[PDB]
Parts: sequence; structure tokens; C-alpha cells
Amino acid sequence: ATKAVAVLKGDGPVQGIINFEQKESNGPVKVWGSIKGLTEGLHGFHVHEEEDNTAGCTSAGPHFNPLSRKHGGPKDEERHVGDLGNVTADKDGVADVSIEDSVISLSGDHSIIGRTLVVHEKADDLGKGGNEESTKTGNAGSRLACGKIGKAQ
Ligand SMILES: [Cu+2]
Ligand SMILES: [Zn+2]
Repeated sequence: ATKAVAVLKGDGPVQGIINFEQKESNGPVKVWGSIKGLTEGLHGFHVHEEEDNTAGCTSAGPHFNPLSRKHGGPKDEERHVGDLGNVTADKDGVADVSIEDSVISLSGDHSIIGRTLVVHEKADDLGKGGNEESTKTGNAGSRLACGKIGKAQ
């Protein structure tokens, strides 16, 4: 219903618990979470396509894409869909997240369970670098930790 969780983890010590609450069917999805064990400062953060998390987040795909849009974030509109941009981490390597998005829904029609977030090392460039990985991921970093959105209720 309203709630889902994503256990971000990888090989690295970076692990995080994301939480989703949709307080309605068409209302925004309040995302909040804590990632623990990355470097400080801005970390690119977005939704990827994977779902077949059979063994682990090996071949986590590019950013989930509805039709065709480049990469972006909270500057451009030519953002894939799951492009949140980037989030700040404290010096201990703890990134807090607490915001509300209108671009997805875990309740109602599309019920976006399963989806694989990936947390990146460096800040999302907003795909301004002007190379494939800028336009694909915003040159954000080689997929530090990731998981899948599991229904909570
Ligand atoms: Cu990403
Ligand atoms: Zn993107």
C-alpha cells in the first residue's frame, strides 16, 4: 500500500535503508532514508532498472527510461524519470534523505515496487559533462550500493 522499503547494499561498506510512504494513491511519494559508509558531500542518487536481483546488484542497468529523455535532475526537464539528482553526506559518510517526489507511485496504477535504486560515489553532473556517461548517469560513479524496492505495506 502506502509503504515500501529498499535495502541499499553492495560490496563496499556503503549500505542504506530507504523508506517510501505514499499517503494517497495519486499523492506524492515521501522518500526518506539513511545511507551509511560512503564519502562525504554530494552523491548522485536515482532509480535504475534491474529487478532480477538474483545474486546481487551486478549488472544494474542505466536509469529507468519511459520513452526517450536524456539524463538530468532538478535543473533540466530532459531527465530520464528516476533522476533525483544528488544528496549530501556528512563526514562520517552518513547521507540522510527526506523529501517528497511527484514522478512515481508505489500505490495506485503503476505500483512501482521491485525498482532498483543505486547510490553513486560522486555528485550527479546533471548530464552536462557531454559524454555518454554524463547523458546516461551524470558521470556520478560506478554504482557503489543498490538494492530493490520491497513492499512494506
Ligand atoms: Cu543512479
Ligand atoms: Zn538519469
